[PDB]
Amino acid sequence: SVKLAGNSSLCPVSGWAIYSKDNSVRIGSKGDVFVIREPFISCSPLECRTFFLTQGALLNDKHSNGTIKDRSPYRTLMSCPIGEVPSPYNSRFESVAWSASACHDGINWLTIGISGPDNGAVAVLKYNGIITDTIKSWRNNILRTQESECACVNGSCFTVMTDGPNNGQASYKIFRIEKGKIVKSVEMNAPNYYYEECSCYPDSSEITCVCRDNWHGSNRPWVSFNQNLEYQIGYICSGIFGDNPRPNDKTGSCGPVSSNGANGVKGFSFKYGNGVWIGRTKSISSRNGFEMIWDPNGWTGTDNNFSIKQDIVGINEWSGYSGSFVQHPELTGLDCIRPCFWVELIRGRPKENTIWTSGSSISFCGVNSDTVGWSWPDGAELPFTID
Amino acid sequence: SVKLAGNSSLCPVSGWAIYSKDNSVRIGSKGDVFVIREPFISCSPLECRTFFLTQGALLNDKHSNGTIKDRSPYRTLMSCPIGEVPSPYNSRFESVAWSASACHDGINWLTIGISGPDNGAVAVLKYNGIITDTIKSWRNNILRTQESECACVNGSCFTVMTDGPNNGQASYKIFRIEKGKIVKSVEMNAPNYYYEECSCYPDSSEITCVCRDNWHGSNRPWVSFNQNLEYQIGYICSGIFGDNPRPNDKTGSCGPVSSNGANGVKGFSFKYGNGVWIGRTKSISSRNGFEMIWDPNGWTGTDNNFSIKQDIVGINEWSGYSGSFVQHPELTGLDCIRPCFWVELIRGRPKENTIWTSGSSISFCGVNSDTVGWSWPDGAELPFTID
Amino acid sequence: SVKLAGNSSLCPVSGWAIYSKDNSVRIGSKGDVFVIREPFISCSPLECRTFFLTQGALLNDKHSNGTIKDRSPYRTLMSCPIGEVPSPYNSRFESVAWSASACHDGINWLTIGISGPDNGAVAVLKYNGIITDTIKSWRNNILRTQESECACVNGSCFTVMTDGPNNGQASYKIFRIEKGKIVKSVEMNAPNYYYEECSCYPDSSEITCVCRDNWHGSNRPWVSFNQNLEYQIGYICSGIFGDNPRPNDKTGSCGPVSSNGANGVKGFSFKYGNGVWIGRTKSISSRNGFEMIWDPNGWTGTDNNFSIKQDIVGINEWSGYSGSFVQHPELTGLDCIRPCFWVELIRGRPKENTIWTSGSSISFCGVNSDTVGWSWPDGAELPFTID
Amino acid sequence: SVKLAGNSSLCPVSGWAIYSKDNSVRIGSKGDVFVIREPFISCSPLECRTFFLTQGALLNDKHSNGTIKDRSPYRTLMSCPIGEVPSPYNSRFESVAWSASACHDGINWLTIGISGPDNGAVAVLKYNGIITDTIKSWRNNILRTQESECACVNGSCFTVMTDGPNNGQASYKIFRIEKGKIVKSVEMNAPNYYYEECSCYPDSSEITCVCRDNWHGSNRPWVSFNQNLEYQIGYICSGIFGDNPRPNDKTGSCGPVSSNGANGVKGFSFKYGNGVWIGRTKSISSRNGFEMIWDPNGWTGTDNNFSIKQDIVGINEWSGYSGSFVQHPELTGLDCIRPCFWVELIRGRPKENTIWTSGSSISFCGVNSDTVGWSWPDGAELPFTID
Ligand SMILES: *[C@@H]1O[C@H](CO[C@@H]2O[C@@H](C)[C@@H](O)[C@@H](O)[C@@H]2O)[C@@H](O[C@@H]2O[C@H](CO)[C@@H](O[C@@H]3O[C@H](CO)[C@@H](O)[C@H](O)[C@@H]3O)[C@H](O)[C@H]2NC(C)=O)[C@H](O)[C@H]1NC(C)=O
Ligand SMILES: *[C@@H]1O[C@H](CO)[C@@H](O[C@@H]2O[C@H](CO)[C@@H](O)[C@H](O)[C@H]2NC(C)=O)[C@H](O)[C@H]1NC(C)=O
Ligand SMILES: CCC(CC)O[C@@H]1C=C(C(=O)O)C[C@H](N)[C@H]1NC(C)=O
Ligand SMILES: CCC(CC)O[C@@H]1C=C(C(=O)O)C[C@H](N)[C@H]1NC(C)=O
Ligand SMILES: CCC(CC)O[C@@H]1C=C(C(=O)O)C[C@H](N)[C@H]1NC(C)=O
Ligand SMILES: CCC(CC)O[C@@H]1C=C(C(=O)O)C[C@H](N)[C@H]1NC(C)=O
Ligand SMILES: *[C@@H]1O[C@H](CO)[C@@H](O)[C@H](O)[C@H]1NC(C)=O
Ligand SMILES: *[C@@H]1O[C@H](CO)[C@@H](O)[C@H](O)[C@H]1NC(C)=O
Ligand SMILES: *[C@@H]1O[C@H](CO)[C@@H](O)[C@H](O)[C@H]1NC(C)=O
Ligand SMILES: *[C@@H]1O[C@H](CO)[C@@H](O)[C@H](O)[C@H]1NC(C)=O
Ligand SMILES: *[C@@H]1O[C@H](CO)[C@@H](O)[C@H](O)[C@H]1NC(C)=O
Ligand SMILES: *[C@@H]1O[C@H](CO)[C@@H](O)[C@H](O)[C@H]1NC(C)=O
Ligand SMILES: *[C@@H]1O[C@H](CO)[C@@H](O)[C@H](O)[C@H]1NC(C)=O
Ligand SMILES: *[C@@H]1O[C@H](CO)[C@@H](O)[C@H](O)[C@H]1NC(C)=O
Ligand SMILES: [Ca+2]
Ligand SMILES: [Ca+2]
Ligand SMILES: [Ca+2]
Ligand SMILES: [Ca+2]
Ligand SMILES: [Ca+2]
Ligand SMILES: [Ca+2]
Ligand SMILES: [Ca+2]
Ligand SMILES: [Ca+2]
Repeated sequence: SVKLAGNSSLCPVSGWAIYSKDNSVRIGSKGDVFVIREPFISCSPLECRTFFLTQGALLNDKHSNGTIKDRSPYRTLMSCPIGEVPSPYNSRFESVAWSASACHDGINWLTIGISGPDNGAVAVLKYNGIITDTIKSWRNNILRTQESECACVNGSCFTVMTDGPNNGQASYKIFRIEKGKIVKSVEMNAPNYYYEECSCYPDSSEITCVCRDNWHGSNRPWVSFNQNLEYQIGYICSGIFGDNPRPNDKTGSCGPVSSNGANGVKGFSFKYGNGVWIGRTKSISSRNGFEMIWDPNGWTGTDNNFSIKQDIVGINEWSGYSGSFVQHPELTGLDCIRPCFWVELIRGRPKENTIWTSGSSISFCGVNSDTVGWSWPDGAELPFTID
Repeated sequence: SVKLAGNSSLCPVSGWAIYSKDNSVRIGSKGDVFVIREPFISCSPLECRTFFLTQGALLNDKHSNGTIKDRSPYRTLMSCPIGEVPSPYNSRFESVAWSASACHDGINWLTIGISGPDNGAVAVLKYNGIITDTIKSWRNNILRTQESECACVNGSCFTVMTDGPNNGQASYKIFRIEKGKIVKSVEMNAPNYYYEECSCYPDSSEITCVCRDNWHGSNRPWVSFNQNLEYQIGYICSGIFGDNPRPNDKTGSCGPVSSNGANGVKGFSFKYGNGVWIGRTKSISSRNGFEMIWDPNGWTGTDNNFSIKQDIVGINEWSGYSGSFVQHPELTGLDCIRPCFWVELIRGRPKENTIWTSGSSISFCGVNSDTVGWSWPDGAELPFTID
Repeated sequence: SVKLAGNSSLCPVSGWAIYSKDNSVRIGSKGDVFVIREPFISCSPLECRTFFLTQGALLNDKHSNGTIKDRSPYRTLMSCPIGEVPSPYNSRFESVAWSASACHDGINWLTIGISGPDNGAVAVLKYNGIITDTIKSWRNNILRTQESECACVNGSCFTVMTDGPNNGQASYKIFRIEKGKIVKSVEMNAPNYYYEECSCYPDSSEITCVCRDNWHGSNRPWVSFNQNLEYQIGYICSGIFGDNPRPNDKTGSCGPVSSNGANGVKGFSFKYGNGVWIGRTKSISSRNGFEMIWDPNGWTGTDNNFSIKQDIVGINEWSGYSGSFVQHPELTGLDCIRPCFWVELIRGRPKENTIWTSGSSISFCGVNSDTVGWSWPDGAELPFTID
Repeated sequence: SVKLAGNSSLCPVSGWAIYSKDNSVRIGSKGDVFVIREPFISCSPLECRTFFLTQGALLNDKHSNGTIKDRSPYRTLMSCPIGEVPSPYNSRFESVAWSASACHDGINWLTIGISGPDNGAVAVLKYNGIITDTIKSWRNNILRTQESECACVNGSCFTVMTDGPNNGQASYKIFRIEKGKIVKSVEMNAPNYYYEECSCYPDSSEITCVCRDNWHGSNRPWVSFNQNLEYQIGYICSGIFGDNPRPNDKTGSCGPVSSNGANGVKGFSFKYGNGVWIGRTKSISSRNGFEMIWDPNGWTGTDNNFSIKQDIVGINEWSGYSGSFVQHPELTGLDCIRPCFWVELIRGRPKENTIWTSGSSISFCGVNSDTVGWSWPDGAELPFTID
């Protein structure tokens, strides 16, 4: 057992190969599958796992009612092997949680589970399933974290948490965690910026996060930092806007794009010098479709020109949250950190006539060999028996 | 593989961080979940498991009828990983049992399962799943034990069993067990005391148990002993009465408090010199709510003053049994024995209009970092389809 | 990994401690549990397992219809951990089989599964799941074997199979198997005797089997042999008759007792010099009740006097097959081979108004510490939804 | 952990002993069993697994509707232990796929999953569950592969893929794969031949495949090749025609037999010098029955004389696909590669009046000990509740 190094670069990729699809909603029409949202994938040096927030209820049972609601004492962070449906019979218990993160440092799993009331929530940190630290809300307004993997470099793992308003300026903290103990945190000086639900990855010993501006930005904010939590900030400049909702593509900005800026969706992007791989919905107004776009000057340039598009989910199909995950050299035998991504395919409320809301998932890994666009959608036929 | 030392002291703690929640009754509305009661948690040097007594039946199935009944030949002691629902598809069989204890000595699991008739019950002891001893009823009146983990120090494990009436003086025995063999037993000289369902923990090579007085005490009796089973006895002095039912808080006693003293509920407390952490129900009269209370002179002092109260379950929510469990240094890497506790959230009879009685659970570990009070209730909507 | 020695004596025992109960039928009212019959228990140097013949169907589903039928192409030998319900989600596949045996030599599992037509069935032998030998019917009349564990001594495993009429003289062969290969077999000279469904155990390097005389004996036949398959034969002499059906207890015989001799039930007994532990039904005419009797001169003496009786299942409750299993010193750390037993608790046809027949199980291990008689019955309320 | 040598010859065999049967459709009537088709078996040096293509849906649930359809975005390659039903609670996820292959090289599993559109499908190759390559459609017309195990020799694994029309000349490529990376590929010069759904096995360091001619052959084509992918081609000469449909047996041909030659079924055969073991349907016109036939000159001779026939599934029972699988010496301890085979038992559309199509399986291993013919059919009673 050895710490992941996290010191190689991101592998450059030409397209995305499908890695997993779980068909959870399809299978939960009959089988015992958790009602879930906020899924994400994270890997150890030996296997990849799907992490997700349960509702403490199964699909197609009465306790699925009301599950549009984000935060309750019943929600738990749990994990199963990638591509398997999340069921009480295959799922490992991680933490009591209505907001979460997790990541493996090479030696053990770190899990971060936020529960408690909206005015003073507490994140419980676990290393190898043992409680190792806690951190309490510091603005008393829904302490919340990534809903995707935290990032590890040389035995330290890093995450971002936000506390405060979700329709205005909030507070954003970056954390360095070692064996599940917070060893350093910094509060970001970021006036007129808004960060939430960061998708963070390691690249050459430093962390880059792409996040959700729920306040006033239809492009995505980014923060990058070193092991000492010295950070830089910015927004993705590309006029290929990454949030949902958003405007039609036009000239972008290196600040927040106010047009259609309020509200948002968790997502991700990968930086490659001045270029960017952008994952986004296909709809500008709802969580429908998904596509990957390579924009070779999109990190720093404001034009709406891009070089490559790869379809993932079709425009008339439900999508949802998306996030980054990596596969480190210790897992693959490669010489670079491999970028991958997952998409949550949300079914039910508020868009469909059900009592419940739940998602399934798809994921892909970046390759340089041949790939193809298609649509891999959820596939479930709603409503269900219980509706 | 090495014996747990058990020679460090209990970690002083300032608050309780939430560790697990299984949502078993919400899930068993559709999934295949055992009807259970009397769960408890116990840990090895590698993992924590939930142990429970099934009723040989699944929730929402006709065999769950009459599960108010305590003792039958169908009841079995099983276990699963902490925070998962108890299902036949994830559950390890331990013993045939309608009363039980279990604990791991660092090398293997000890399990204690009592079955057979009320007038001649037999505890079957197993080590690593092999039967290694038996002990038979010596008062022919419901031989019964902790319904929580036994306690181990340096290769020896310890438990308490009771035999006799449950509305008067009974007989209380203390056992030393090594590799599943009873190596010593003593009968307590405790006239006017009553002890059952003891919650016992190791602390500086010695055992402390905090039990239930079902005869005439609304404070909790305690017994502590060394490896030779030389023991001392008393009741918790605090005016913050620990049993349910009980009177409102007032001046306490260092012997049994007869007011509201008949009947009771399994519980626990942790001793820290002259102070005490008390877990108890929030209602004085029924199994509702739960809270933890730090009384810095409550072990030996009789006033009803205390310094910390942390909410766990809201007063209008169903409560039940509670018990201690520890995490040893061999598991955590800490220099002290970490105290944790679980709470059984009972649903169904006699308080609700169902044909069945079954419980879910929640657990908490002691920490010194920030924590928050809240309510983490069972969450199921009764009645169920079978009712 | 080392061969079981099989050279110590059977442990002398004063009574029987309950080891397992699975509540299969109760649990299969809702959950996914196999329809099964002919269960049995067998242990490796590390765990004990329940082996059973499925009907290729689950309880409370329509394909359970007609499962009174013994032999079909759908029946499979499968195994799960002891005390767990046999479910498609916890059961390991062993062999296609409508008659079976299994046993662990200390290194790997041997399994023996008979399938094919009644006029030319074939036993498929597997060692660690790999086909290692076959043997075909030699009388073309339902080749059949123990329906309980084979017995191992110093790397060789032994079993008995029968072929021919079930209401008359048939043929009986004994086999020595090494790494799943038959290395020697002999056909017994046993005129006027009948052997099937043998319960065989090792004791001081030799094998003793107690079997079912379906032709004309209400006491049990026995055959014992050394590693060379040199054998001795006889019937249990005790007037405490062991089969079902049988007469009421009277003077026994060392030959087959013809009174109520026809038909039978698989059973077991353990020899201790001139004495015998007899397991049997409590009813003389149907498979109801179960009891363990120590008769100190019952192996060779014909009187109906015994010294000890221990109730297991009460007279008005369904029972069924029973068999021996052992726990070798390599598993327990004892200096003797420990005797144990299981009882199948048959539910459904032909005695009850259902479409199906299935069993659950209980088992016990022999001890010298205190024990108690009771009744641990199946517990299921028939008929079921499907009926 | 060591690479499978693959340098020994195939074990000559005299008959087929039954190895597994899952009863999946019978079990799926109540249990949580995937709708599947195109199952196959493949073994490592430690265990044998069944691989299968799910339809992303369970039996007896509405999502099973329309599962006659071959290719969708929901279909996934998963695996479970041989003889267990494929359930989401015992199934390992492998790949997103509507056509697949898998094999173990002695160190890790290679999996090949083709998904995406008919005009541009991509095979995703994984080694130990990590994506290691991709190959994309080169004729834009349903890239498709074996639906059975690939074959490995000394650390290289080999498969066959087809792209083009399924009613005319297509293009056929052979691949060498090492640690999941394509290291060589060749396109076959095979005018007037057609190959798909190849059953390929190793034998004396070389690969033999027997395939399906869907264009104009009612005998089966074959291709054999060495590690450098230098190949030879031919059709099986026997007048015992192996495809389905086919004409009645008569004088065969060493090229494609046009009579009844369009259409087909996946199958297999084993070469032993100039002789062949042929598995085929018993019906000449639909997928009914199964039998094995040893024709000692059938590889190269055109007569319809043969010497052994062993019944496997009766002529009035549904059969389907069949394929080879091997057990290497590293798994068995033998001095030769053991031949085995599986048969897919298809139920539902198009032959039965259901909304769904799904398969169970049986499997057999070659032996030289005694064996028997019989029928081991699927056994389910259609229609189901969902129909
Ligand atoms: C899905 O859930 C909604 C919301 O219900 C609320 O949350 C649930 C999980 C439960 O804890 C409910 O107890 C809780 O009400 C269900 O709508 C609700 O239905 C109930 C009874 O069917 C309504 O009860 C009424 O309440 C009013 C007071 O406002 C009384 O005057 C009435 O006499 C009656 O008691 C309840 O009002 C209603 N809640 C809302 C917000 O409309 C809904 O039925 C459920 N759907 C299914 C399929 O279960
Ligand atoms: C199987 O699928 C068919 C085709 O989609 C279903 O039939 C359709 O049902 C929808 C829902 O009401 C109707 O709007 C269409 O008129 C139907 N089309 C046809 C051709 O019938 C059918 O209900 C499905 N069966 C199940 C069990 O889901
Ligand atoms: C707390 C504010 C935040 C942004 C609006 O709400 C999130 C939005 C969500 C959404 O936009 O789908 C779902 C998240 N589960 C929720 N997070 C929490 C912690 O409740
Ligand atoms: C036997 C007396 C005892 C105290 C009154 O009953 C206990 C009370 C219980 C209770 O108060 O909820 C549940 C326990 N399962 C039961 N124990 C047994 C062995 O049945
Ligand atoms: C084959 C004769 C034998 C004795 C009558 O039948 C057995 C009796 C049985 C019984 O008495 O319950 C059930 C067994 N499963 C059956 N064995 C076989 C192989 O079918
Ligand atoms: C694509 C042509 C091919 C031959 C007609 O179809 C196959 C026939 C099938 C069949 O004859 O049963 C089922 C296979 N799953 C299908 N393969 C794919 C990739 O769809
Ligand atoms: C990265 O870290 C590894 C492990 O410490 C080290 O061997 C190597 O020299 C470092 N950097 C690169 C880019 O290879
Ligand atoms: C990684 O951390 C270890 C332990 O703190 C330290 O010795 C080492 O210098 C670190 N490596 C780098 C490249 O910072
Ligand atoms: C605890 O016991 C261990 C036994 O290995 C011993 O080494 C040590 O002296 C003791 N520790 C404390 C904290 O007293
Ligand atoms: C249900 O339980 C009651 C006792 O509460 C019992 O006496 C009654 O007979 C039971 N009903 C069934 C159907 O088992
Ligand atoms: C613990 O037990 C061992 C073996 O019985 C003994 O040698 C040792 O002295 C004990 N340690 C203490 C601290 O009592
Ligand atoms: C059971 O099988 C019998 C015999 O085939 C049949 O006649 C009967 O209707 C079936 N019953 C049920 C409930 O399926
Ligand atoms: C055990 O078996 C081996 C043969 O494998 C033999 O050499 C050895 O002597 C045997 N022991 C006895 C006591 O028979
Ligand atoms: C097997 O492959 C290894 C590594 O390529 C090589 O050393 C060896 O010569 C090969 N064996 C044969 C028989 O070709
Ligand atoms: Ca926004
Ligand atoms: Ca651009
Ligand atoms: Ca009391
Ligand atoms: Ca006080
Ligand atoms: Ca008889
Ligand atoms: Ca006698
Ligand atoms: Ca053809
Ligand atoms: Ca021929």
